[PDB]
Amino acid sequence: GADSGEIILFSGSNHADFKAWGGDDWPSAFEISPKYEPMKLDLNKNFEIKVDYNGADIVLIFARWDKDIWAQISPYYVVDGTAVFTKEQIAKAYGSDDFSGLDYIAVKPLPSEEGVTVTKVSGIYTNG
Repeated sequence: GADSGEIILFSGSNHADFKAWGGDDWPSAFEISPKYEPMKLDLNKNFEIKVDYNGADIVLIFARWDKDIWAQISPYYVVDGTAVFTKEQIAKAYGSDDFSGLDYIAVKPLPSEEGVTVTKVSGIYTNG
């Protein structure tokens, strides 16, 4: 499997604060509702997603409401501020590698004092 990228999915500065569950909501530093917004990454291909962030530990979420799936994973690794999540890790947490009907993709901070800032989300095709 030969790689190609990156494909920029977000660039800018989004900050989210979050200190504990139980509350109003659990905000995202980046999120996409794929039935309503173009997803520039083909999830049927093999891929990984990279997130440049500063601050809180983060998780990546893929969710599908009607099947009650909430696949939540930590990065495989983080290096100099860039977290990487593989399609293998997301498929394992989701219970399938078939993301038809996906409703939600989000990068969320776990609890922290400072919150998280996300400055880039990208994809790399790692084959298909």
